[PDB]
Amino acid sequence: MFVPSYYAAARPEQAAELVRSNPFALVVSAVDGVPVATHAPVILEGDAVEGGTLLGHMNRANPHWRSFASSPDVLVVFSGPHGYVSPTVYATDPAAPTWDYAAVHATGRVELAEDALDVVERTVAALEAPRDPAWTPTPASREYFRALLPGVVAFRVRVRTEQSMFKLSQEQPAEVYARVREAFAADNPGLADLMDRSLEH
Amino acid sequence: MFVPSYYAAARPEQAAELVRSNPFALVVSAVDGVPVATHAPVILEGDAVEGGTLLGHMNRANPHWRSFASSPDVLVVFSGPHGYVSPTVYATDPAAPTWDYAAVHATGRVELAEDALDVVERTVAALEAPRDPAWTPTPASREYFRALLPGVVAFRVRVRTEQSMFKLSQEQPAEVYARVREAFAADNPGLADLMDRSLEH
Ligand code: HEM
Ligand code: HEM
Ligand SMILES: N[C@@H](CCCNO)C(=O)O
Ligand SMILES: N[C@@H](CCCNO)C(=O)O
Repeated sequence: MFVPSYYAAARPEQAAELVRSNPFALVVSAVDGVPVATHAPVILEGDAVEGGTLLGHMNRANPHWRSFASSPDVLVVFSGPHGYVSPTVYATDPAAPTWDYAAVHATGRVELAEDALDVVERTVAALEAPRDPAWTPTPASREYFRALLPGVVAFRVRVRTEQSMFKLSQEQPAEVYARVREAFAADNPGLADLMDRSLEH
Repeated sequence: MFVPSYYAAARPEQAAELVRSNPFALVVSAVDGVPVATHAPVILEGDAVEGGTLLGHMNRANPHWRSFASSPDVLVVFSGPHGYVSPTVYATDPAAPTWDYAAVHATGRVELAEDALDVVERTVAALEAPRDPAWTPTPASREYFRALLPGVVAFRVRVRTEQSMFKLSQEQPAEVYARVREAFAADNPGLADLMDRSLEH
């Protein structure tokens, strides 16, 4: 990922906020020069992405994790709100379309996690916390988690580098930008909200 | 990506449909064992993903494409609708949460495309076609496209292998499945629609 200057994060906490808000990530390895990717829920431990630790799990039947045992470098992609930007919205000419989005790419060394029950229980807690009502596992469900453990593989990534893209129409003049934000306010409020926070500081 | 049997596509056209419907893709290379990824619009040429050709573009200032000149194998990830599945919706116990999603992973040999204007013009046509009204470039905008060309790099992927995941609650018993579909019908109609099509044949 390349980040033009005008799409860079305005604050270092913006990257961590995106990661926490969008835990359904893409975990990517380079198995002997061939990229392999798994979609998996991944949570953040720490205040910042760079230097932080990511925790996730996948299916034991998914052979991807067997590439982790050597502890190679992996890439974890977190994707926030996104949406196609049509020049119909710009109301200007000439023009070209684009796609608006935010994402965090975290790269670091993967390792298998022995404490898989802790990882999955922390993932439940993180993903249910913003819901009302939130689901709390019954004691029977916690026993079910224990029974499921032989079929899961948990892992940690120690993040060496972080890059963040906030591609949110900052390349447009102010009158056009306002039109884009108004259009997403109806069609994609999560993206409009992200545009608003990107202008902060 | 690993695809359990009950999440496999029911029809071979399902993968192509997802690709056409979700052109904002992730292009992934293995630059000397390190995964690198760029978010870019990618369109499909052909009736099937496997054996088909993908066409995309990226920023020339993005150094990712300089890894393509040797024509390595790349992975292109197309992501359809997705959403967190809370056990609150299941109304059963014991239970564990999951994430529902659909995706197509296309792997093949990348090559730079000299015909960049054709690629970007076909991308405009594909992404505007489902809109009403659709944006058609003015002659002035087509000249603007020509003026932008030195700053863009277009590329082709010849897809050798395709895998498709339709992880859409098929592991749940029928009464629970019905509850999931009803909940997404309100919260995420694109995902509910995908659940409906997954049961076809
Ligand atoms: C918010 C909570 C959770 C989410 C979003 C989630 C999501 C997922 C996803 C997307 C996969 C597929 C990974 C792959 O393709 O390799 C998976 C696999 C798996 N997870 Fe979770 N999971 C959650 C909680 C749990 C818990 C609490 C356990 C308890 C041990 C668990 C155990 C498993 C197992 C055994 C598998 C592999 C087989 C299966 O799909 O049932 N997960 N999970
Ligand atoms: C549906 C139509 C289009 C979409 C969704 C789209 C989207 C994008 C995206 C996401 C990028 C950033 C890629 C990266 O990070 O490396 C990009 C870059 C670029 N694209 Fe497009 N594009 C479209 C049409 C066009 C057209 C018609 C042209 C005309 C030549 C063009 C020229 C460029 C150029 C010059 C760049 C790099 C600098 C810039 O961002 O302006 N694109 N495009
Ligand atoms: N940044 C230029 C060209 C964008 C082409 N890719 O989206 C514009 O906004 O007109
Ligand atoms: N497939 C099991 C466990 C799912 C855990 N990961 O989502 C269930 O649906 O209960």
